[PDB]
Amino acid sequence: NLYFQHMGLLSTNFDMIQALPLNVKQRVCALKNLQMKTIQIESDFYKRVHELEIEFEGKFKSTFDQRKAIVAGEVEPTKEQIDTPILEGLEGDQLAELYKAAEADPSAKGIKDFWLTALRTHDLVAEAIEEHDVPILSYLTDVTTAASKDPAGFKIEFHFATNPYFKNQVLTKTYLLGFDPDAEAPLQFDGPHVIRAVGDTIEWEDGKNVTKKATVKADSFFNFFEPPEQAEEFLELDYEMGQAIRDTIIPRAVLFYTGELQS
Amino acid sequence: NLYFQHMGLLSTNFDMIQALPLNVKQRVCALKNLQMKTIQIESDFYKRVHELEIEFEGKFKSTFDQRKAIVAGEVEPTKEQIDTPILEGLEGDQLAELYKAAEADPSAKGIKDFWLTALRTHDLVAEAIEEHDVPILSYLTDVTTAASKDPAGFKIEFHFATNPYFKNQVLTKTYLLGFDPDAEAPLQFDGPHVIRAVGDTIEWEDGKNVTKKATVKADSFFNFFEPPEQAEEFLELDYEMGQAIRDTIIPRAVLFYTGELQS
Ligand SMILES: [Zn+2]
Ligand SMILES: [Zn+2]
Repeated sequence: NLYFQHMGLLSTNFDMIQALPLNVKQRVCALKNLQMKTIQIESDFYKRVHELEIEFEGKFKSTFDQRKAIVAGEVEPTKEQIDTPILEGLEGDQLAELYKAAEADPSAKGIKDFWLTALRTHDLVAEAIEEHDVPILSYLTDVTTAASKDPAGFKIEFHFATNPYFKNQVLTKTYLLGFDPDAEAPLQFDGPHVIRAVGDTIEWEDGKNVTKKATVKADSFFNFFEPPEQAEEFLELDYEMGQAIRDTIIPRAVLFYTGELQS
Repeated sequence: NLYFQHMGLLSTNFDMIQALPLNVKQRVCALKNLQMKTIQIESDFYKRVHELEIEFEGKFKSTFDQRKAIVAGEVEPTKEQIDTPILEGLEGDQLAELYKAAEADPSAKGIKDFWLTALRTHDLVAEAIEEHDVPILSYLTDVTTAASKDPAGFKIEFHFATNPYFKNQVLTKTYLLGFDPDAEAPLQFDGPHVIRAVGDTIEWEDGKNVTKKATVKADSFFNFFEPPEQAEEFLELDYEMGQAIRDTIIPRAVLFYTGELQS
């Protein structure tokens, strides 16, 4: 957790800097020059990390695709998959007692409310989920993420089964990232910074728009798909929510579903 | 900020899991199997990031070496370096008034107390610095870091000029990292985890050991060089301090020196 003072006079060590002899002051300005050269090299490092993310996203894809098929009930688990304990840290007696706690229900297909439960177990995303959002999020069949190089950034895709709230099958949110130091504040470069977020138009069915109420803006998770010193921090909170989904929830969804992982 | 429940029965959604029909329960165990495959692929990603860090550490080295030469007074700034503003966000009047606030002092060599000031402006490291540590840290000429692949991990090196407190020129702290998921808790893999920290023997001069007091353990930053549910969290705090130095302070030292960056 860092903080940049965009104005020099407000620095915490300003009195010390001001009292430095001009001799010493010019050495500090040389270090500011050197610091920019460090920043430019750091920028190339982060671009290489971003490319590495793209390479491993293709490697990740099949295991996420198999997760979706299981959640949707399109494939049934193999016996190796059934042999994996549902929870960690149990005993054989505790595990056997768990499996004997509820007989099979052939009418239950897939894993109902998987992504709703996983999202609601992350404390940041759960606070954005209102009650009128809950029955819509139960149609979530998948949540995916992929990074891009041409427009630099990443996107998050929310895949919805056919539902009476909107016609969209995939709701996409895109963040455009800047990987270069910005000419207006080059020494503040901390890595890829969000330039702007782009949402998606939801084709609501009549009377189902949970983002509006009687008409004024209503509190809804689905305002996530209409993105905008207050506007700068508003984009920061929106970007942090997107990061929680891409970096934390998506790769470890089942751990949030069981509640073994909390964040 | 995450939290793993190493015991399944303590999960926040345990009651929901327990009540799932065995039919649905076996699908969740398939997802635990798939989650491990995701983790194994993530492990290879982090190894590739670590190798990328090693590649760019060689690229970073010359700008850090030039910083050390300026801090030590071995080279004087060029006119391009002098043309870089000492602080960001000023005016030409404010910048000119800053440079006129103290005439040159030819007896002042380099930048005195550069690394002491930078470390003390980071709030985590400053809390570990006692007053008897301050005159020792003024002999700090450089603080460097480098990652390793053969023993996987990284080290931090504290370079000290000849001083009356100890004979060591370089004090090294090494962290050994594990990049594979651990067989005792594989689903808890969050990336490279610290296995153990290795410090360094300080050859104190007589009566100068600030880590001892009248004899019992004294509070001193230099206990950082004698590393060890309490011992696990003790290594975590020691590792977080090493991370603050490697990841935050070292790459942006001059910004902590001026106080334009706070963390
Ligand atoms: Zn990226
Ligand atoms: Zn590394």
